[PDB]
Amino acid sequence: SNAMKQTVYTASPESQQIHVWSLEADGKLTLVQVVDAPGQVQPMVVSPNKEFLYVGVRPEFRVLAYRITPDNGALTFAGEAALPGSPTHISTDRHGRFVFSASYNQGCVSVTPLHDGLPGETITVVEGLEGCHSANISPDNRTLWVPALKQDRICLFTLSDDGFLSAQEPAEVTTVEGAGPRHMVFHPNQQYGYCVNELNSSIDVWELKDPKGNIECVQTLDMMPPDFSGVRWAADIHITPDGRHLYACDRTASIITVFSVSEDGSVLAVEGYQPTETQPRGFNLDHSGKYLIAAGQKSHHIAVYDIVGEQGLLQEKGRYAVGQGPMWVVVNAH
Ligand SMILES: [Cl-]
Ligand SMILES: [Cl-]
Repeated sequence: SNAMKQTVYTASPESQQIHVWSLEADGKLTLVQVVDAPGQVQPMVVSPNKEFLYVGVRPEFRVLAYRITPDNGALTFAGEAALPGSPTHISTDRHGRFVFSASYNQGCVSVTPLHDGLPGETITVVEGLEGCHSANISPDNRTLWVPALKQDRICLFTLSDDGFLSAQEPAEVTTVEGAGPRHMVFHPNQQYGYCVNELNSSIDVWELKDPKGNIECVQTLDMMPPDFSGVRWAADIHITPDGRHLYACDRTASIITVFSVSEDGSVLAVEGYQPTETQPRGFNLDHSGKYLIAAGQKSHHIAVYDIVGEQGLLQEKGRYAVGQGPMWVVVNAH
């Protein structure tokens, strides 16, 4: 048993709801709360100190702060701040002092300061990042990695102590033409990053510091079955905290591709394909890495899977109704 007590948060923008579930060590979910958001909530992130759930809402572009009740993970609206564009992805720095928002439509990444955990007036906005789709702080907290999907690049910005962003040298790393870099995760060992490319459903493995001190792409892998000929539409990517397994999903095929991760994190290998909730845009892993929770944007349900064996293949355990068009999942241990 993972001996953990956890909460699962899901975003259902088409019904303007956030669902809160208690997740027991045995994988069973129980509904804790349903929140009516003041608009369509899409991205969500738990603060590093676990006091808040920060979420992105439209059409009144904002990051909303919901205070988390420690015992059961329930939410209470606590504050908000305006954003310069519709939030596509939300995250924080390693120390929970800033919220980063990537806006696809406004092609920008912005920084929101936190004061006693509450979001304040935007302190900077970096525009000109067409298709800006995520902002991902490096393991060492110095560099914000920002996929610009329509520019086939991941922009690299130094984050100052005061929350400002400015281009590094080099200012970016590039993907193959038309790949459409979207979401990424870093290996727990802090040495590699993994980016899922939407438009060609591929995963790029990025070495963060090679012997010359440079960032290099050291592997590119197709996440689709060899017999796939449809429209590639990849979405999310997550790695288990034990570093053994990596998962990515495609919205057209409605699959989660299962990858093994070499011991040093430098090599991925496809282990299998798991049919999942229809049109999976968002999923996540629990804090133990024993469970994967996937949302179906066209199923209106989440599915809980056991992660099993040395390959990390998935075995469905349960299925739960959420709101309409669920597309974001996060899990908090407490
Ligand atoms: Cl630099
Ligand atoms: Cl250094």
